[PDB]
Amino acid sequence: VNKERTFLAVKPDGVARGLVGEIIARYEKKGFVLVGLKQLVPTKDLAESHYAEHKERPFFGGLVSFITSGPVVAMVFEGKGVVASARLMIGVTNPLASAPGSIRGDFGVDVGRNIIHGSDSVESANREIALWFKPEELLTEVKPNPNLYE
Amino acid sequence: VNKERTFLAVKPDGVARGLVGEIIARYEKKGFVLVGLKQLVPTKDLAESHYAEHKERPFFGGLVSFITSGPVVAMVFEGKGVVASARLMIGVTNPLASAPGSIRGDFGVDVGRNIIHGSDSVESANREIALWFKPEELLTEVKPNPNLYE
Amino acid sequence: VNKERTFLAVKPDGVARGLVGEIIARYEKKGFVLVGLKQLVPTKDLAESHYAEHKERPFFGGLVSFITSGPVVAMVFEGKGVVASARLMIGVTNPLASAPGSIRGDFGVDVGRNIIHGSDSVESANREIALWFKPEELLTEVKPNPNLYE
Amino acid sequence: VNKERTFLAVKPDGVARGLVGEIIARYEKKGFVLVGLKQLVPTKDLAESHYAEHKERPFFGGLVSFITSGPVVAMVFEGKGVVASARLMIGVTNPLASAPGSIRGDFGVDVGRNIIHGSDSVESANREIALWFKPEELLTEVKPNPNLYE
Amino acid sequence: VNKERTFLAVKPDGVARGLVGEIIARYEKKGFVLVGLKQLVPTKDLAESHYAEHKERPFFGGLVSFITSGPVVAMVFEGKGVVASARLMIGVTNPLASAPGSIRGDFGVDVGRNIIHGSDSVESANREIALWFKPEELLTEVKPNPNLYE
Amino acid sequence: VNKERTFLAVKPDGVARGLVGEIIARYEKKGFVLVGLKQLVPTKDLAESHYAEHKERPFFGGLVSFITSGPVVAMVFEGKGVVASARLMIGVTNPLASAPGSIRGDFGVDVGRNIIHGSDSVESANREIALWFKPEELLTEVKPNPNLYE
Ligand SMILES: Nc1ncnc2c1ncn2[C@@H]1O[C@H](COC(=O)CP(=O)(O)O)[C@@H](O)[C@H]1O
Repeated sequence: VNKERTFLAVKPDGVARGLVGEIIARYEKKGFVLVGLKQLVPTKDLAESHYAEHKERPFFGGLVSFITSGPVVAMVFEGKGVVASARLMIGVTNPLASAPGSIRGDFGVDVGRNIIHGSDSVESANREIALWFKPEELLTEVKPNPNLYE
Repeated sequence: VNKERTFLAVKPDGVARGLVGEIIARYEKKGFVLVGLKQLVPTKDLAESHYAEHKERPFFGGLVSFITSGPVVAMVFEGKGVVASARLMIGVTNPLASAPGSIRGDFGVDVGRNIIHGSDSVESANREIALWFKPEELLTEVKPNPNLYE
Repeated sequence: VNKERTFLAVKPDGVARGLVGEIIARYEKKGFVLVGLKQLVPTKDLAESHYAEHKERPFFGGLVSFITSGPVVAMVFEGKGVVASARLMIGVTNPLASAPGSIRGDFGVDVGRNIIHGSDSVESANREIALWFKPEELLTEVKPNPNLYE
Repeated sequence: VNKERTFLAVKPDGVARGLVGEIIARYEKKGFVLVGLKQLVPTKDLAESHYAEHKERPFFGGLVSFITSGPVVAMVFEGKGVVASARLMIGVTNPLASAPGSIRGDFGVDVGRNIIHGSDSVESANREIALWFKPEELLTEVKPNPNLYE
Repeated sequence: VNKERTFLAVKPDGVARGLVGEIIARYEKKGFVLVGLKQLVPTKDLAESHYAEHKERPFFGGLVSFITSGPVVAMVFEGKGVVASARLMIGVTNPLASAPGSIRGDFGVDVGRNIIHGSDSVESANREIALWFKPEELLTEVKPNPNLYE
Repeated sequence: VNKERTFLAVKPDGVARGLVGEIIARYEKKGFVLVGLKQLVPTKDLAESHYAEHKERPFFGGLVSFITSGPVVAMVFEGKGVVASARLMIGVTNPLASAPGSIRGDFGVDVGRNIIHGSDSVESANREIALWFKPEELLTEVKPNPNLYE
């Protein structure tokens, strides 16, 4: 279904380096629809819930500290296979190993400063979307673009 | 003052044409800092308050009906002379008469669909910011690139 | 009316320098619709007709020889006030005096190699279009982006 | 041989989305020479021959119907290994599986609306070029750029 | 003459903000030829000589301090009317008052951090070039693209 | 360490095709810091020392003649795993097989004119750096950008 959604967030570094517009544009050009958007400074609880999967890792503390150190631009994009697609457009965890053309590939050089976050699954996406946004903050009316889908 | 703020809104036509990222990026590259950002579908009340100065004018109903016809990306930028600078970057009311390099000059062809709105003055800016954003949705700690201001 | 049309031609220098896509892209982003397009090496007669207004001036011979010296990308764009707008987007006769953001301003340095030609008025355009394209090479069904016009 | 040629076509969805210039530019920047170019609305017979390899498949009718539903920008590019290079620049059949940096990777989201067509082999290229372009519409004078080739 | 040259320098703020490539590319795209290029940390004597015309002003000391506060990318471009053209491409002293499309108009917000320096006349250009570059650091043979000059 | 450095050279073909700024900008956007830069016409001595590993191979003379055929823009970038990273951003030896998004992938069509050179290892980078630059021409301290590194 062309109604799948994923949660994307331009991290503090991405926001501080002026890459918000660059990132949003890449997703608009791709053909995905922005159904949620807002800037906020993540709280400690939000950070830890968002990254609950890593709470046991040694870098968890620093991860939470950094994600809450400055503004973050939270977004929700909609479209067929958007979750996996958005991840492909991002690259891989280590920006140095991310291919040119991908977001991390073009702008990052450190895993601890990898510019952006993207849901890794539909299940994670639904959970993350519900975590960062309120229902009222998400569009309900999209309208399929006949130029993007058959 | 380097902390002046201005309200900018990518109107329905701008959002539908996928110009949100492009516009945000132009202001980021300029050196202005994003202090507020969100997508919403303006309520009729909000719209009427926004265009209040035109309530007695014939086209009032039209402006209100359009800005509420679909999603709008609202934002607030901060930096020296941002109010005047932001509109210079936009061009003039008529995108056809706007010079290449400006937003309307590069992307618009109809004054009735001129893509974006920028506060016409500091006074209107302060008024629109308080109207479109709640205090908690605006950064309190800014600090732009240290290479921007003397 | 939003049905106005203008004739644009990327001259031998613009083509040789790889500016075809760049130019076409600017008009597409502006919102104008491509209603005609083709690459050709102009004939002596085609050229003499195109510059017919200068048939008496000494430089006439030069203009004819250059435009027929290599491939040219001829095109027709449609939209409100496209004629005047196209020229504004191109810049002024002398690229050195053309403002940054305009085509000549960004890519030209010589009046004799000014990259592109744009009709100077609606009557010159209708004449130029009929001269360079056969009616069957021009679209009759336009239907541009619905977010461009009020 | 640097005289190799491939047939490329921006299908109706690519034209409708204003991606003609962007695509043309990519190939120009790559170093391939444009030897043929024109916009036209393909006819049913041209389309069926073009998609001959699929005449026995159920999606044949749809492919034919779509490519003939609106304007298409047909082009021919010349250069060393242009056929395979052009496809690599396009990405893969499914835009969602196409890597960022490629045309489909950056702008497509559905196999049925994958923006562009490119010859899959030299045999197909020669066959397609002959189908879409008359000999008169193709340059005979190319002239290799010393900066591009050894 | 098309042999005219000008002296351009990306000041410490421009280098610090990652605008070196962007700037060089604008002049390259314009058609001007790079005849001298190098990054260095200007000494006080170089700085004071460069700004000799302001030697008896209150802002002098400040200009000398900043231009010597970090790496600068000094360069020399050659082409017809390059001096005036380069200035036009830069904008005006005050970036906020610089039109969109110009370097300062697109990237600056403070007159004290206006990104780049450009010679204001052939006289000063010939002086600045000799001040910043040694003979052996400048190309002797240029001969630019024949598609740029008639 | 985040102080690793690599040598990059925009060879004669890259400079001639006006790709200097485009390439510099790619590395700047990536987060790598320019610690050395200058344009020069390599002497035969420098060229042979640069390509020393192939002195006894058939193609040695060719590589030497070409890199000394015109101006070259030599540079040194610094950052975590910059050596390996810069090569990933370059693509592969054969530009035709280089993926879209990489430098050679987006701009080259011939192995003999593959635009740029990047050190293949840390050992060779250090060798090349000392070969092309004098210590005085390289920045000493850089200080890690808090936005780029942990
Ligand atoms: N070895 C590490 N040291 C420090 N920080 C690290 C490390 N690995 C991952 N991170 C950080 O955790 C985030 C989540 O990692 C994930 O598995 C998701 P992702 O990186 O693919 O987007 C990553 O995005 C990144 O910010």
